[PDB]
Amino acid sequence: GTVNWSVEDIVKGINSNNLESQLQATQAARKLLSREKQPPIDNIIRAGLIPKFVSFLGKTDCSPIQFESAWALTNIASGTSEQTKAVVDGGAIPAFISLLASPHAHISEQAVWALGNIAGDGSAFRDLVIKHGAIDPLLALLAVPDLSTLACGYLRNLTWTLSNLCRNKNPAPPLDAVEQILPTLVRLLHHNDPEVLADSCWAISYLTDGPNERIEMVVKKGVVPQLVKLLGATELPIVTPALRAIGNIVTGTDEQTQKVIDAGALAVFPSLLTNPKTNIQKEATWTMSNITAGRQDQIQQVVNHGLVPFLVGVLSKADFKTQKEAAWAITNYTSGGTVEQIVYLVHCGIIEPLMNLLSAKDTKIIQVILDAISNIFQAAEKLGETEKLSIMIEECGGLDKIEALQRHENESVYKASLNLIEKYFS
Ligand SMILES: C[C@@H](O)[C@H](NC(=O)CNC(=O)[C@H](CCCCN)NCc1ccc(-c2cccnc2)cc1)[C@@H](O)N[C@H](Cc1ccccc1)C(N)=O
Repeated sequence: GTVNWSVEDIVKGINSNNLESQLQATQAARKLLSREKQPPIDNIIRAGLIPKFVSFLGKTDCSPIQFESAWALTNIASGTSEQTKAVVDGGAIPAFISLLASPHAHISEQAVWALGNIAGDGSAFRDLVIKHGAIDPLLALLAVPDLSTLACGYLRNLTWTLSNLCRNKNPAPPLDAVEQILPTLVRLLHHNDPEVLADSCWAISYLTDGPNERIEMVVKKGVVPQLVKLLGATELPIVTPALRAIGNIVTGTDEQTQKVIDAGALAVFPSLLTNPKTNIQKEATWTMSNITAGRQDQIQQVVNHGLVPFLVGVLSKADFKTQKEAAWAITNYTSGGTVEQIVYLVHCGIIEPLMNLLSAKDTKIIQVILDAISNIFQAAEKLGETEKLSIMIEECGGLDKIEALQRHENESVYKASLNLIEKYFS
C-alpha cells in the first residue's frame, strides 16, 4: 500500500498532523528512495523532507517511524557528496549516534550503516562523526566475549562502518581515534567471515597508508602474521586488501619490512607474481620493489625464496604498469645488492627483458632501467668484467636501444645513455 507514491503525496503525508500518516508517507518515501533505477533523491531533498526525517529519528515512542526515516536518510546519505551533505546539514549525525543505543537491533543497525556512509564521504565528515562521539557506542556494540554470537549482517555493517572511520587522507584520521579503534579491528581481523575479514583488511590498509609512525602503530599491534595468512586466502576480496596493507607496511623502515618477511610473506609471492588478476600481480611487484629497496640481507631473502626468476618473468611479460613496477624492483635491487647478488641477477636472465623495455614509450621507466644498467656496470667494474657485460647487452640488441636513446626528447635520459655509450662501448 506504500508502492509508487508521488513526492507530492509523500509531502502531504509528512506534513499532516498525524503520526500514522507521517509513518505511512515516510515508509512510502523509503520505498521510493530504495528503487533500483534512478531514485529521486534530489526531488526528496528539494521538497524539504530531510529535516522532518531527522526529527522522526527522535520519536522514541514510535520505533517504526524511527526505522523508516533512518532507512530513508541512509538511502540519501549513500548517494553523492552533496546528497550526503544535505543529510549532515539536516542535523542527522547526533541523531544517528543516539540511535546506536536503540533497543531495536534493526534500528541500531540502520544507524550504523548511516554513520558509515556519512563518514565514508570524506575526511571532514569522517572527523565530524568522530567529534560527535560515534566511536564509543560503535565499539560498545562489539563488546562481547565472542563475536560469533552477533548476527552476521549486523557484524558486517559494524566492520564496514569502522573501516570508513579509518579511511581517507589529508588529513588521516586523528591518532587518538585510530588507537581507540585498533584493538577492535585486530579482533575483527581474526573473525571467520570473509566479508568481515575483507573490510578489516581494508581498514588496516588505510591505516598503513601513511608515514612510518602510523605504520608502526598498526604493526606494534601484531597484525602482520594475520595479514600474511590472509594474503594466502583463496578469496580475492580478501587477498586484495591484505596485499595492499602488506604493500604499505614494506614502504616503512627496514625493521617494519623485516616483520613482514619474518611472518613468511615471501612464500606467497610465487603465486602473487603470476596471479591471473592484473592488479594483484601489479601490487605484488610493487611490494617486491619495496622489499628489494631494503638491506642486503633482505635482498638476500628474496634470492633464497627463489623470487628473482619471478621478477625476471614479470619484467619479460606482463601488463605494462606491472612491468614498470618490476623495473623499479630491479633498480632498487641493483642499487643496494652485493656484487654477488647482482651477478646472480644477471645469471637469472635480467639483461634481455631489461633491454626490451628500453623501447617503451615512457620516460620514467627508461630512466629507471638506465639507472639499473649503470648499477650493474658498477658491479662489473669491481670485478673487471665490464667488457663481458658490454658484449651481453650488445648481443641481445640492447646497444641499439641505448644509442637510439641518444636521439631522445627528454635529456635526463639522453645524457644518461651517452654516459653509458662512452664509458662502456669503445
Ligand atoms: C610513489 C611512491 O613514493 C609510492 N610507492 C613506494 O613504494 C614508496 N617507497 C619508497 O620510496 C622506498 C622506501 C623504502 C622501503 C624500505 N622497505 N624507497 C625505495 C623505492 C623507491 C621507489 C619505489 C617505486 C616508485 C614508483 C613505483 N613503484 C615503486 C619503490 C621503492 C607509490 O608508488 N605508492 C603507491 C602507488 C601504487 C600502489 C599500488 C599499485 C600501483 C601503484 C600507493 N600509495 O598507492
